Amino acid sequence: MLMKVLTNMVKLNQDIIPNEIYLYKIFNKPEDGMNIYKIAYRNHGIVIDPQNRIIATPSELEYSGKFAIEDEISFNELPENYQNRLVLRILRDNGISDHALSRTLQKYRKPKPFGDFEVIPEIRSSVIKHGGDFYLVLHLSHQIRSKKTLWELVGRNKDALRDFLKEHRGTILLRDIASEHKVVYKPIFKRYNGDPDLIEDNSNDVEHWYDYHLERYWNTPELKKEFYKKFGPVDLNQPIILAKPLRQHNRGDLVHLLPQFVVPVYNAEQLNDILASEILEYLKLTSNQRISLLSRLINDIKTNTNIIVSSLTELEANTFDVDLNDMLQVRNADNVKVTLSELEISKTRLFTWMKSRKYPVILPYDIPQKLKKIEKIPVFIIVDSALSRDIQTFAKDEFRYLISSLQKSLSNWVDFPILDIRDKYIFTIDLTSDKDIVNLSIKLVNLMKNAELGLALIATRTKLPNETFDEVKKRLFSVNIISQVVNEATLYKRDKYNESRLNLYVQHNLLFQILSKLGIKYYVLRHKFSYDYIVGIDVTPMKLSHGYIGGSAVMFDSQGYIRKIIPVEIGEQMGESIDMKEFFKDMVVQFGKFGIDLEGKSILILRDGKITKDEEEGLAYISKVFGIKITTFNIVKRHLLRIFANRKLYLRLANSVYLLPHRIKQSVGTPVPLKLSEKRLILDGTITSQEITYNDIFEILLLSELNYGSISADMKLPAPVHYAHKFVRALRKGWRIREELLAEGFLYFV
Amino acid sequence: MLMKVLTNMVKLNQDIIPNEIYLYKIFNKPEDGMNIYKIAYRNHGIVIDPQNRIIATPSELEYSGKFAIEDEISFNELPENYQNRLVLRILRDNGISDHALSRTLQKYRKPKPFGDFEVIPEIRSSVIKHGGDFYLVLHLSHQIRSKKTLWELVGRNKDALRDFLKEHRGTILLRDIASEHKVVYKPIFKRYNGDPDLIEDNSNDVEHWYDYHLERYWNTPELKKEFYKKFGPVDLNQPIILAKPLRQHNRGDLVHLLPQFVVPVYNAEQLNDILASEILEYLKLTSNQRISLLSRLINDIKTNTNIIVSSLTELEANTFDVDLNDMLQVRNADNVKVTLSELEISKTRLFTWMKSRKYPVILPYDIPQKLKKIEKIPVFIIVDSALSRDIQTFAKDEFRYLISSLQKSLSNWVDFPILDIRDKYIFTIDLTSDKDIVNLSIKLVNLMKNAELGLALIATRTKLPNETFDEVKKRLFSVNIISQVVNEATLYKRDKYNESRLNLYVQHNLLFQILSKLGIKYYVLRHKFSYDYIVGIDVTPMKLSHGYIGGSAVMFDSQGYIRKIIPVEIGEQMGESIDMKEFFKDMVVQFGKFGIDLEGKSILILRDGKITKDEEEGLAYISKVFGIKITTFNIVKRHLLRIFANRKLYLRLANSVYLLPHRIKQSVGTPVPLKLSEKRLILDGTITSQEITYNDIFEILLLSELNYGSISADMKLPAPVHYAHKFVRALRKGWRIREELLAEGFLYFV
DNA sequence: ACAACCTACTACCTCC
DNA sequence: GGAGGTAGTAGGTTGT
DNA sequence: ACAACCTACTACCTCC
DNA sequence: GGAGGTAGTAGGTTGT
Ligand SMILES: [Mg+2]
Ligand SMILES: [Mg+2]
Ligand SMILES: [Mg+2]
Ligand SMILES: [Mg+2]
Ligand SMILES: [Mg+2]
Ligand SMILES: [Mg+2]
Ligand SMILES: [Zn+2]
Repeated sequence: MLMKVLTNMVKLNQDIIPNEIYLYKIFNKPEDGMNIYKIAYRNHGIVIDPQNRIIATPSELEYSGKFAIEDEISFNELPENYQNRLVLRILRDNGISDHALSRTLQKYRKPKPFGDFEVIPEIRSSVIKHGGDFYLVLHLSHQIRSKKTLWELVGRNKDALRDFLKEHRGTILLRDIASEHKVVYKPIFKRYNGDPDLIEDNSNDVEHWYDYHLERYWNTPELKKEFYKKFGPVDLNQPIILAKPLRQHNRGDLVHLLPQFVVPVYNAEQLNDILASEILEYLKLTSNQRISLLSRLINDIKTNTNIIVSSLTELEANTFDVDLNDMLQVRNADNVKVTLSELEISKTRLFTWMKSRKYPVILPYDIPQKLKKIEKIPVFIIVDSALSRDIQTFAKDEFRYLISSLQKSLSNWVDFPILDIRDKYIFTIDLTSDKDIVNLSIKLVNLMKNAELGLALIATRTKLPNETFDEVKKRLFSVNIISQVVNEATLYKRDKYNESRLNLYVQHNLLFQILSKLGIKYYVLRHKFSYDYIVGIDVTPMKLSHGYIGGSAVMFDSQGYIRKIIPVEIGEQMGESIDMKEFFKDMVVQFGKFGIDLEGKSILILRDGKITKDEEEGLAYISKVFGIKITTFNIVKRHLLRIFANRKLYLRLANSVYLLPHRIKQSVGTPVPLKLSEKRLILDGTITSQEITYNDIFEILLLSELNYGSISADMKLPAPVHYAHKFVRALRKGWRIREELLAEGFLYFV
Repeated sequence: MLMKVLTNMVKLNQDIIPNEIYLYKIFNKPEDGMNIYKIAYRNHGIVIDPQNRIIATPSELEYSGKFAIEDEISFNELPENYQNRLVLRILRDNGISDHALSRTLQKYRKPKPFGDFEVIPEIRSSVIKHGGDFYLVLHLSHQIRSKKTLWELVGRNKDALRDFLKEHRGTILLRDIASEHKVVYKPIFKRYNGDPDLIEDNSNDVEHWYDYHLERYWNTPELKKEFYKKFGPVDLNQPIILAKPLRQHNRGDLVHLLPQFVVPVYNAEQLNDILASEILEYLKLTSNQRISLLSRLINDIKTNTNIIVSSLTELEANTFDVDLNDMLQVRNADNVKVTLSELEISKTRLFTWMKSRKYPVILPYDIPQKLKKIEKIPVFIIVDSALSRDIQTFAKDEFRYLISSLQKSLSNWVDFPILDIRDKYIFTIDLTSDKDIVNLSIKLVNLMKNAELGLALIATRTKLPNETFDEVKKRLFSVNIISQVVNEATLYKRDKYNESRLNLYVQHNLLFQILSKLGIKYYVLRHKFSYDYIVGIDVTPMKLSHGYIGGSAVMFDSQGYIRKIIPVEIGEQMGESIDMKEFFKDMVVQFGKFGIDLEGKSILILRDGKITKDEEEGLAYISKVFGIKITTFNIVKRHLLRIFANRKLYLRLANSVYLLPHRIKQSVGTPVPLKLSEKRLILDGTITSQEITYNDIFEILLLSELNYGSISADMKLPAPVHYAHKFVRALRKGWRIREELLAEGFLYFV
């Protein structure tokens, strides 16, 4: 239970840590220009207080405007984040920058071409204080650029350019490289036809744009020679592309682009299958390759300066060896509770008793009451007409097999409603047609008049447009139908012994997802948690507006052995900042309409990202008024620290906990650890900082196993945060069901 | 039926109309600066095509950048809008500008002080082509500014400044006049306390900000003398105000302001009752004062140039003399249809039979079926605790009188459900407390468990905060309760003969609004319209995000004699542009789920504002695919043309119709006419322009009388546009009710 | 040349 | 969109 | 010094 | 927010 792990950080020399620093207050308006972070960066310092425009500098100020001397302090009187930023700024002053380390790294890893793209290695650096010393954290990445322009890519043909723009519609971006400001633009298509918008009747505007781009930016003879080398002569046979900026606010400013002056932004859609396979084998590196590359880079650094004083550091991590099958309760064939450790199976063999007799019969733990009151549930089969006929018949046969197997294996032991499939419930329509969607909606309303719940199985094409998918799912959710979508590439995965049937793994995942979408919880967790309610919060952007329809919470709650899941919504915000006062007000209203008093209890809040100061003030006001004790955690997924091990473990570094809660089943890649940081306790209006104990890590590890979407995959995030992310994904696309169905479970977003 | 009316436009000289013009194409990026409208204005021209950067100029170009000569054309080959813009640009070139006409106007109307504010007259000009000639339209307005700064307003006292900021919280704006860019800021208060955020412990930052504002902008000795005259010496006893910009996007940039350097933006909240009475008597001018002032101004203009060649023009308008009581059907005391002209009454005596016997008994035309199935409806009385005790008892007594009178007068003749008032249904809570709101919501959920519809009567204070009103109404609408709110200033309006009762006008309006909120249509319209469906569309901004949750439609529909009102929602947009494809798709889905086929019918679309080109393309695609014939109108409320008459009339001017559909009951003010413009017919994918006939004006005038909010007030807008505006007002604040209640009428937003 | 994070998409591999 | 990981691209929010 | 419109708020008066 | 008008203040969207 004590293992030595290797990380990607090195110890720095302590002779670069500054002795004394000065604070300066800058007197200027935001509404003029010359941003305060730029003033701090040009004056070799950092920003402490953005509210009062206070900067910290290890040297004397050389500012041209008005300033005032605030204070003379030491380096140890600062918070640790500002110390890390100051050490990083001094390291960038002393020649240790990201692009110089990229220059050093490219001597051992040459740029590699893949088709029409080029991959170049890259180092990203950070500073972490641990044990009184500062460590430089290095992270390996790659940059994939285009070595050819758009006009030279298609062979200087207009029809090839039209086919390239029409084929990759939806994820095509063009970057202008002939201007001083390299802006990324998106091409504009016809809204109802889909053709690209080009002007192929202007041989004079092309010459005017060519001469304007030549005379405005490339004015020196060396710049003229570089322009004639890079782009060559003017081609008057090329069209003019209509494009908008990728930035949302200047999207109403039309831009005329030349295909000779733009390059395509890299996407993996623009490659074939083979080159995609080699490029994703090349980008994903294992732990040993990263260790060797970082060791070669650090050995190159250490023979040129005296800053790096050590190799890759070895830390101590505590392993997690706990059988999770002891805490997973389920029903047996007689409907009696039992842990899968007593049945000597795992989570992944819940449905193997359907077609075999050498395995115990597993019945679900919880069935909702509304499913018991409901006599029949209609099941519809919607098939896209763009598929081949054998794929259509195979999809209908697999849907009939799936529903019949579920109906037999559930009706032989427990009280389940009848899923009705009729020959008039099967439709084969074109999904990209609006009239077919409208007629299918009319027919499904006329079929589901005297009913409360229905199920649909949709079979789509290989590459359906993203608007059509959201439209079909939203129109099905508005008419009280839970839908499950299977694409064409999924239907090509067959069993190794039976080629005429689907793969059994996909059938079991579809069984579990269909059962979980109607509120059935097959297995629950048995653990007496220290908190009565566990609330997970996540935010997502809105699709059309510049705001946030995302912002929702998922509550795990019970009497003390957590079984119940309820999702609620924050509402609508302007940025990424939850109004906790309104959130807790409708939380108390909803839980009091359930019959539970939310006064004097304990609530554990897991927030995806970082808790802002406005959220802290709202939680303090809620704790002062309603008298609730709140414990908040901060979960971070994307950082630069990497642990070179593939095992369930955790590591205490600085004031954070980096845990690996799963193992990577692939043979390529390094797992990204999860960061727990800034445990806050709010009680009676006062916020205190706490220490992350072993019980919090153990409870988060236990909450990371409550997966209702699949039986063979282990997720990284805890279950309330994961279901909050799926709920804001559902609410972003406009997907909604009735309220009392949301109160009885019914995880329709999984 | 032929009356001569006077307008506010004068004929221009025809020797200023240009002979020939040139077109120029400008080659520059939007992402650099130097906007194309500024290039057109500095080069004495206008912009024709913003897509292709095409400008029109009557003279030769003097541009420094790259340009190309497009074409040489005449003035008569342009559209009329571009001709009006060119004539307006030439008039601003020849000295006829708005501020110079304001200089001319201030000789006859001196600036007038009201308290601490100053009112100055102002002329706004436009150009309208009519009959082959161009007319300059002049519009009278006023500008009210502040003659004193914020520090001199409160008497240079910190407690008076704190009381002034705390009293006018919510509508306080401060403009900085010590900078080159005059930006309007909003002060920042505490989120849960309400106190202003001031720094009264900095005698050094005030001097630094004073010296910085002195040395940055006012650097010349004349500017230093003007700065010392305007602001005087530095006061080090003043605090520093924390403020944000009023512009939404830079609201995260904190600004430190000095109260000596800022002025208060004018609001009528900052005046007493007497000064508000004189200032609104002074701002609202009748027709004769505007005629005399414009005649004096035009007589001053005509003796200085040769451009204006006539006085105020007299046009011909057609009067509307049609008795609207013939087309208003209602039920009698035998439930038999009858027009109020047969009963020899009007719209305004529908409830006078309740307390009198010399008037006929009037029963409503339509009662919804769901009200007939419902046996009982609970009625709650919520009273704010901030009121005085006599006001509380008077509000409860008036609510009991209102419900008892409605119950008796409706139960004696027709089949009405019983409105239940119990002694436990009356609550007296503090509305500004969150815990009282939460407990009231819990109690109302526990009281309305086995019920489908309830009614609430709320009595609030004089000045309730706008967040609390929306919160209370949203929490009542979420628990299936229709609410009606009466404030404290409404309860002080008593009858002239009975001082212990409410005014009978307010009681009748509350009766009609309460009856209309539960789907009861008292009177309908009898007219065979030329269109099967009439759809009104309006948009409103979202509260917190930068987008548009507004965008909704109201459909007036029947078999041909319009009686049924259904509101639907567009969804969520980015700007002011309706996606007509999705709107018509869920329209066909909703009307087919009602059992009506929407193929081959005619739909009249009334849009609040102007129909964009994307809406035109969407309507063309909908008409091509679904085969619907669409007729679109454009309704304009705010323009510069004024008709100096107080009578129902219409006037054909240019290609638009300016109608006065109502009379102003006040003794001050000039009525603003409504503009009908750009009648479009879309059939089989082609959009043609039509002419506004007499039948369209007559049908719009008939639709302008379908008011369900009051019986004594005549609205200007047509009824679908008005109800669309009220529906986006409801959906902006988050107010929503169940679906099948929305399908059965139930105008909850009136 | 402002950092440390967070979304939205595309692609491959691997499970019982 | 069988569900979960890892890779890449482009933007946007928050420090106080 | 870009026009013609559209929101969001505050205030008074007038109805049977 | 009795409902409708007219007055003022500040911003924001669309021309093609
Ligand atoms: Mg997040
Ligand atoms: Mg998320
Ligand atoms: Mg799913
Ligand atoms: Mg509008
Ligand atoms: Mg409106
Ligand atoms: Mg109302
Ligand atoms: Zn925005």
